[PDB]
Amino acid sequence: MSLEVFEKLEAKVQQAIDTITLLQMEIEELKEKNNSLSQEVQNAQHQREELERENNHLKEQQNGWQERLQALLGRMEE
Amino acid sequence: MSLEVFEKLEAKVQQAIDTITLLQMEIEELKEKNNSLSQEVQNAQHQREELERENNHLKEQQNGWQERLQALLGRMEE
Repeated sequence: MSLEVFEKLEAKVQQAIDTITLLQMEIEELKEKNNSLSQEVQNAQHQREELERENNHLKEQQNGWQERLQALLGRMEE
Repeated sequence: MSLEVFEKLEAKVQQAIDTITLLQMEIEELKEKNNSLSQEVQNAQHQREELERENNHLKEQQNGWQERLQALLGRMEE
């Protein structure tokens, strides 16, 4: 093996290795960009499930007044 | 019923109504603020499920090179 065959090889080994790297970086970034979105889908869910609750508190309170308004009108019509 | 009993009533009716209102508004805003968050939890999911796919494309392609490197080294050691 001439210093010529050899060096054309040592340089391909590099590049194969550079890329196993780089690619492992790109993997690491998605593993993380996805963990960030997981976290987001969690605060969106913990927030949505907490609207449905305030919503029900109000609808109930408004059906409260919706009668206090109907009481009030009956008292006025007599 | 004096113009006095009457007007103290007509004014409470108002306020019962004003609030059936206002509250119906607050309902409408949550019905919507929640629909906005539903839409977000959908693009987060359609995006996360699309990372898991690019991720697997790379890990595969990196296991590609991970041998192209090992092929390359065997050729250099003979």
